[PDB]
Amino acid sequence: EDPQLLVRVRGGQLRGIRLKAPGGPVSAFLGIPFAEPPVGSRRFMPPEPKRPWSGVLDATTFQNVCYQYVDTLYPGFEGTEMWNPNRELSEDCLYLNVWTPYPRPASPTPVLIWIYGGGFYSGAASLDVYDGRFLAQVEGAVLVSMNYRVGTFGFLALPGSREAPGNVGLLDQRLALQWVQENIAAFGGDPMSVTLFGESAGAASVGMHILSLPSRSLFHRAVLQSGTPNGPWATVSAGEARRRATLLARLVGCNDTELIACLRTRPAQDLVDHEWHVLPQESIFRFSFVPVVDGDFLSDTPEALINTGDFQDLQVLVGVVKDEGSYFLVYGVPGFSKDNESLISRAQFLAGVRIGVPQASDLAAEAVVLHYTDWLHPEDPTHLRDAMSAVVGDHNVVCPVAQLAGRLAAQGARVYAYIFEHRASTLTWPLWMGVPHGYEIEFIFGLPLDPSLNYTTEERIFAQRLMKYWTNFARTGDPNDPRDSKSPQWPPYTTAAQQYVSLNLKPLEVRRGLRAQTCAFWNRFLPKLLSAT
Amino acid sequence: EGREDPQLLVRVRGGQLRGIRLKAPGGPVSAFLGIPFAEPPVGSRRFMPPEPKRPWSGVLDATTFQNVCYQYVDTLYPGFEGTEMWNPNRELSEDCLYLNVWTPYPRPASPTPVLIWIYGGGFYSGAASLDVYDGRFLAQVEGAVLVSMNYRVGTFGFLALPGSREAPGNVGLLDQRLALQWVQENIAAFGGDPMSVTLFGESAGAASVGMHILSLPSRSLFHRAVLQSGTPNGPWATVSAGEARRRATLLARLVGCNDTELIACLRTRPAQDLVDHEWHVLPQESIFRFSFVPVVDGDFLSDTPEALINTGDFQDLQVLVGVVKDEGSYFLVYGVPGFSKDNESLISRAQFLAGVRIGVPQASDLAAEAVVLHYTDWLHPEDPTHLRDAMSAVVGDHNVVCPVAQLAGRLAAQGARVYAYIFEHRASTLTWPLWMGVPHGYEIEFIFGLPLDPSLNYTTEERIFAQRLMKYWTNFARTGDPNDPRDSKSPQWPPYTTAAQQYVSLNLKPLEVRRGLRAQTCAFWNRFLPKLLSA
Repeated sequence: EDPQLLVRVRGGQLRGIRLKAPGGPVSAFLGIPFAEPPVGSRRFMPPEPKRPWSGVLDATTFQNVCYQYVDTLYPGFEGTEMWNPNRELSEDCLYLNVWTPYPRPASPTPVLIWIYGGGFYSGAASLDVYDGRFLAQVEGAVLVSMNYRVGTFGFLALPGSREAPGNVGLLDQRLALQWVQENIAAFGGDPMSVTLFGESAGAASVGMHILSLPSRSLFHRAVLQSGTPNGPWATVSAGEARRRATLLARLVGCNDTELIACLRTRPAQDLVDHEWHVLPQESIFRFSFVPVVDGDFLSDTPEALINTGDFQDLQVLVGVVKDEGSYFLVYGVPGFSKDNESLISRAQFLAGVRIGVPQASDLAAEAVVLHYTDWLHPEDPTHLRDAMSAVVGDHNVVCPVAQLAGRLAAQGARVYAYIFEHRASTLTWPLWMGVPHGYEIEFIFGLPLDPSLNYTTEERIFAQRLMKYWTNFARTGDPNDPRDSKSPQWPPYTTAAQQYVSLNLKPLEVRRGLRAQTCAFWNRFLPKLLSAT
Repeated sequence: EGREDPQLLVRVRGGQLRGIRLKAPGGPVSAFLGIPFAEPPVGSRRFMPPEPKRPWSGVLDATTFQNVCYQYVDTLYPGFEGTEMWNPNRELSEDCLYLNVWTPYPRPASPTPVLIWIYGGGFYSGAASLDVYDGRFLAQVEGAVLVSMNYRVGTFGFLALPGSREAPGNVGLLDQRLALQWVQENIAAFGGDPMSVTLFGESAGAASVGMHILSLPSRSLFHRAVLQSGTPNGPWATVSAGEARRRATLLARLVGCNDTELIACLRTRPAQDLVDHEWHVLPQESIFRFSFVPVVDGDFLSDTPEALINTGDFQDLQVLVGVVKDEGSYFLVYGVPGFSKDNESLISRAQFLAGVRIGVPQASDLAAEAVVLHYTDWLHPEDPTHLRDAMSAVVGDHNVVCPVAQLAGRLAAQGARVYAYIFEHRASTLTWPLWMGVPHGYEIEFIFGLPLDPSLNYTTEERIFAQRLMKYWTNFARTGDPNDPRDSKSPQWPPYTTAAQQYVSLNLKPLEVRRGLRAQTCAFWNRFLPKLLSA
């Protein structure tokens, strides 16, 4: 009985496991319950705090993955399996994980809280890419990750009702944040230095905790990688949530109370069966059950909240990857496959655009096409294919990010922006996808530091750099190495200079304006065009 | 006859002419100046199509330039050469239908290719007698026969009550067409080859050349065409019949006036009254818009130039087209607040948004927003130098560069051999401020070979450059090809095609080939903007 692996938290005792990181041991406490299982009558309901427990709770293993749609489009393929649940699905999934240095840190250590992505419809804190051992060992970071409910279970709302108020997945996250405030000192973490980081939907969640007052007292700094609370996919209005919920209810055989009670009688897989059948149009990068503008968790729309908010005492790190949009094209755009080169035609391109910008009117679609055509090579299939990718990435990720960065900087935040440009050598997606959504995570988490994983030596040094930026940022609100010179420095993003860095194998390079002309198009012009039907 | 120069007496269909032996740098040239080609369009003939000049008796003296057509005279900047060089240099008179011929001296033994110049001036001004149109250098140095004509401008040339008998519209175009007919019948008397006639013109002259390409009875009158910084398509070169009716009747009101009664009243008004009210009939505050221009009459112009270029067959057509680097800069000092020839014109964002409304006067609020959106540099959106240069670009692109790209593309796609250029050299003698770059009109002196005159203060490089340009133009007139057939040690000028969209830079350096004529931006003006006016 190793006394390093034995911790008393507020609800009783836990026993972790000593894990090996390539340069030393780490204490890991996996599968800690932070809420009552949200099962039976508790489905769709806010999480309640976990009741105290007798004896020593075994926390040496990852708990269950929250009930979710599983992707089976490319069965056996690593590029997809790596995001698939690696534990039993269950509605009983409200658990978090803590990695700390071994031995338990001497003084209060900065805490990183990871929030996974998965479109608010999938994900799990137990995936190998979210493995907190590397950061814990190399950097002395206390690293936390929680499961939160996804899909209908986490986000189905009948806004206004008491038994399905929506945003419960975000409340799961907030409760895990509360848990950290109350308990992380026991692990040698500093509750007074908590940095959220998250990718994609995880990023939008981090943004939503930024924009929701009760969350603000639970962390001090934030990192949003390839996603934002603003933009076309991260939220829906009360009306559209109600509509999708009633439609799903109809699709499975089902007054709010009665309707919600009926939905609670249904096996989990039944809800998931019809999850993907409530979307208002054929689309990509659009998701059925996502946080809802409820006037409660989100007091107004994200757009409204970032425009008017005060962000004085807040540091934020935001960024995107080089090819935010490639990935998604294969999941519903005619002409795209991971197996060939998807050299598309002009006509496939116009059709791709009605799918990538589902809300676009004919004129809007036209504007998009006309903006993204290379008029010197209007028929060239490589260009059209790359363009389709860019449309999807810009509209859903890069431009919402530029907008967020701009508003936070204007309204007092310290902001650092990046673009991630290194394609992992081990990647199994084709070359034409470049650096797809999500392929920076393994680098930030430190996976190349595991010799068994066959990353190059350059990649292993790259990873060490990123881990340093992220944890420096966690420590100080500033990603720059606070004792180092001639690097050069990563400058803050500002609305005037618009400086950001490229993250790749070469040293930091400062660039200005994040797709500045094209995001002017999405962020300023396109709204005007749509606000005429 | 008896004691005078035997090389200077020529007969044409209307009678006998005496010309003048003129000095060019490289030797003498024959000039026949102020040959009448129409009955003076005066009195009851104002607004009416031209009638051929009734034959005369005796020897007409053709040794001096004739009257300039009645027009507005720019007085914004007195003493200033930048404006003066374009102003009438002969008496203003409604009696102005005269043309000019320059030929080698002595006159060529075999039939020589003919270049016909059609001047610009927005359809409200111009003159074939300006120094920049002096045909002597092309005549002396390239052995060209050069012809230029006065045609009626402003109301006299373009006021229309479409449908009517007494003011049908497009009569200035008809003045031009008559001089083309005069060339067909009479040019061989000067050693010109009526079977090799190239039209060239600039700005409205270019638009004019374009209308002749698009109007059947003009087609048989020339073989090749050069359009410099102007097109018949685009937002300023034509008006709808309805709009010309609107402008003509408003003008009539302003001067105290069925169509017959109205026109008859207009005919009793002194010329100067018409000119004085000319600028008061435009629908909006604007630049690069002119009150009386060619009308889509369903006659001279059977349909809109856009319609006709989109659907026309241009099998047999060789066309050279281009633009200057800074088409827009000139116009900014006329009607855009914040702009001056006397300072750097560093404007504010607000003066930019205002400038765009004036420069794109036909734009809704959404359209103007689109223009502003597209031309803003989002890295430095408040930067006055950028905003100044974007304002120029907006005006240039919208009125000239994109219309030319549109023209070149449609013409190429439909059989034409099209050569394309961007002229990029600023005259060392330019008196406009440096910010204006290479403005509209400042290629002309080069193409006409003025730098060859030692007394003009051009640099040696400019003298050599002018000669190059004259060779391009006259090779093109000779052969339908600007390239020199022997000397292929020089870089070649490829045709412009829809596939490759090639054009060349004309500057002090040897030809450089570039691809895409503002391809992205012109996609905005030509493909997108129209649709934003259908919503």
